[PDB]
Amino acid sequence: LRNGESDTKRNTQSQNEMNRTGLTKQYLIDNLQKLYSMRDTIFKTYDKECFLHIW
Amino acid sequence: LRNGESDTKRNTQSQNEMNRTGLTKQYLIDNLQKLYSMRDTIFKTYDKECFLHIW
Repeated sequence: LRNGESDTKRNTQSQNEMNRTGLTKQYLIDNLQKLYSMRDTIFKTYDKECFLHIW
Repeated sequence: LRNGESDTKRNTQSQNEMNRTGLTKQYLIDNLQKLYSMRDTIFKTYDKECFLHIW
């Protein structure tokens, strides 16, 4: 006559960490056309208000 | 004559936790044009409702 007994305890602890980055640049001609007058638009507001307008 | 018996009890308790964080930064040239009148229109409503409009 043979008897027995068993017992187990498995305990796992884990940690993860993921750092994903990216950078996508799209070149379109439509952006160059809109680029043209960004700087010039600054001084249209200066000229309209601050300066004289008759020769 | 051989007789056998066998028992087993398992009990697994698990816990997860997942924290995600993202920051997608988009550069559109259109959003730069809309920057212009953002501060100026603050003082166009001041002018119309508080100051004299005749010289």
